[PDB]
Amino acid sequence: SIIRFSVSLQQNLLDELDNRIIKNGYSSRSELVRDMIREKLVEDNWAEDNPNDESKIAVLVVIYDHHQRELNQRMIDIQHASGTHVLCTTHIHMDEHNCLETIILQGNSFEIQRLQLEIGGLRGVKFAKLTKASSFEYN
Amino acid sequence: SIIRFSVSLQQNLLDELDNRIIKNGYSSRSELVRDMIREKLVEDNPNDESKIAVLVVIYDHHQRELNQRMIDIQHASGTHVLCTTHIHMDEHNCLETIILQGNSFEIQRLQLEIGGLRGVKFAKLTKA
Amino acid sequence: SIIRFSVSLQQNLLDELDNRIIKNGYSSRSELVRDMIREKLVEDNPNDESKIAVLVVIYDHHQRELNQRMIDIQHASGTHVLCTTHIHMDEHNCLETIILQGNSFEIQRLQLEIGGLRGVKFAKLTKA
Amino acid sequence: SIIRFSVSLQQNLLDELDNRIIKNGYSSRSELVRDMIREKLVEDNWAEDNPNDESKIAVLVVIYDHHQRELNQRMIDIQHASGTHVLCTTHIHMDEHNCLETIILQGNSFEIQRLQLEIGGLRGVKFAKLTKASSFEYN
Ligand SMILES: [Cl-]
Ligand SMILES: [Cl-]
Ligand code: NI
Ligand code: NI
Ligand code: NI
Ligand code: NI
Repeated sequence: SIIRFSVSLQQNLLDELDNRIIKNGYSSRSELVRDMIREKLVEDNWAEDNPNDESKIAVLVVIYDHHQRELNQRMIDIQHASGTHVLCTTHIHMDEHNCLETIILQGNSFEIQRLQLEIGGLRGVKFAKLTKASSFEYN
Repeated sequence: SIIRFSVSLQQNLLDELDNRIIKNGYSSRSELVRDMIREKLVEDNPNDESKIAVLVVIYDHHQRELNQRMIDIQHASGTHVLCTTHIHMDEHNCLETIILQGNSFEIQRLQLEIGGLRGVKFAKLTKA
Repeated sequence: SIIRFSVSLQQNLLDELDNRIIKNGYSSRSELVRDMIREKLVEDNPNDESKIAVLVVIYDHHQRELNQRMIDIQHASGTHVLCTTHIHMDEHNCLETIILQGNSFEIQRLQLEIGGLRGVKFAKLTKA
Repeated sequence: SIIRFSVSLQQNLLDELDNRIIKNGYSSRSELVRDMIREKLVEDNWAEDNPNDESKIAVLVVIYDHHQRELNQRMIDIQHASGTHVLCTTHIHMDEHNCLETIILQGNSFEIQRLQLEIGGLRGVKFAKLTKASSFEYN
């Protein structure tokens, strides 16, 4: 695949850019810009997704209080009502108060995003972030 | 302004960039990429504090030695891996979630070196 | 000999026992179960040493509060859970693998209390 | 489901039995015998499995030296040649020398058993045990 093209820009914007490359550990600006583009294309793709398309994949990362009783069940009822399909979940303890969970999800972009918003709103949930992928990155 | 530079991008994703240019009404790549850079700079210390993170990896399951090189890099980075889980997304792809511990330098190194592997189609970090 | 006692067993599995009796040529349940007991006694310290183990659980995914009660029992047992992974085997079942640490008393307690839950269809321990 | 029937036995064999119940933490003999039966029926069922039946599920637990270079690849090539389908794998470090892996497998009983035997034969593999399930336990 890999093809190389050229880009222009405001040498003013470019000092914002070239400082990110430093404090972020990039070898080149070409490398930071690549990543920024890939992200934007993934977001645009999810923005404009149909609902017969239940084929997107994402990972939901949740940190929550695992002595918060019945939180697990609340989380399951929500997932079950959201329309998404959980392919896999992994759970670890981060400490006596906190558990971290990875939930691998299939569905359409808006069921998945909803699931995230509903789960983040639950008492005991301290963190709920979505990793999105699009077909072009891997098909 | 005027400052020209190079960017590499896989055919699939350049197509992707290019249809987005046609859809959304842009007059060039350079113009759309410029707006992407600007948006992502109004969206995007590293330190020695130890954090837990999740690295999500999509990779070609038929790519020989890929797992071995991910394991090598994971020793190279300085992060401690707590758990890895792999599933098949389809005949050509596996998705893996890596739950790990480290400081910001180890972790950022991890995401970047794993990301740059041939066969790795996607490497995205979440830090908590 | 002569010593009679009771055993409970789900309809599915008693059928299972009963066809096995017809297939394999046995004259009664009692006779086949007797051979099973004898074989499993020529096949099958507990101590305070900490071991790593894997508990594999199949359970009904629509059974409300089941996960919560497994989590409660896991605090009840004394074992430390290192990782849990769940997948769907089908619309009615989930399979979970629990990787845990404990002494023989905590672990054995764990397998037994989780096993006895309604909704749990299978609970099998591997100790390493 | 749960139905209760009665069984007879040699009161000599029965002292072997009643001592297991003690040093194993069973509440009753009915409880130990239940488990023994379920196991035996699972083994008999796997013994007499067809090959068009690629629907059995099992969990393979492997402990191995994760500084043993290329062991992972050997393990993947074997799984790929065995005919089985890996639904999910989870890996943790048990120490600097050892990793524990859980591999959730679908296939027929003899592909799965073979995979186990081939993997246990690899240098660096220190433990490779199969948990088997049968349909009657959960369908
Ligand atoms: Cl589901
Ligand atoms: Cl496979
Ligand atoms: Ni469901
Ligand atoms: Ni290591
Ligand atoms: Ni706890
Ligand atoms: Ni494969």
